[PDB]
Amino acid sequence: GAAGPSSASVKEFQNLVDQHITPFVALSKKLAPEVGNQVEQLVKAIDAEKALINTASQSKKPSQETLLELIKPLNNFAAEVGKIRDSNRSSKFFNNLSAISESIGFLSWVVVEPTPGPHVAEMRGSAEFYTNRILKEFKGVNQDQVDWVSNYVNFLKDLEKYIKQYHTTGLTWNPKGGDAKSATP
Repeated sequence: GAAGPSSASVKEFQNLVDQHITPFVALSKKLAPEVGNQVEQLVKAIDAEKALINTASQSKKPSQETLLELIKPLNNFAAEVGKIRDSNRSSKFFNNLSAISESIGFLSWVVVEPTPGPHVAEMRGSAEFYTNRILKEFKGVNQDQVDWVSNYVNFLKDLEKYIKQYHTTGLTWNPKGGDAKSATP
């Protein structure tokens, strides 16, 4: 069987953030301002996504109209992520910014059906084109660059497992739930 709507999917998602994203954020600020700024937006998108998962675990699947308003914030941060990287082509951290910008679509797993897991993996494939450049340049020379790459890639790897487990064929909603519309602002 499946887990169904469950506080466990909310808890495990946060465990993924604590494990991979928190140190990622520290490394990011340590690397450079533009990288810290772009990851700061990713974090906001991620936190918004956690809230979406929590709402879905407690609410019935909303109308498509309502479901666009709930992810609008997500889309906005994703947008900022790309703008930052697009305007920093001369940055020595362009590969870092592109690992994220070119895989930001991973956030959209919450509305991809019935293959959200494969969607994140495809996106990870895109970040890796750039994280491989990072490793090629810093493997054995800058462990912080290596650890930055590792936190992100493993975050996406664990995210795919989390999905296969708690939202196999799509974000899990609650048929006997409440109204998502009047969410928890």
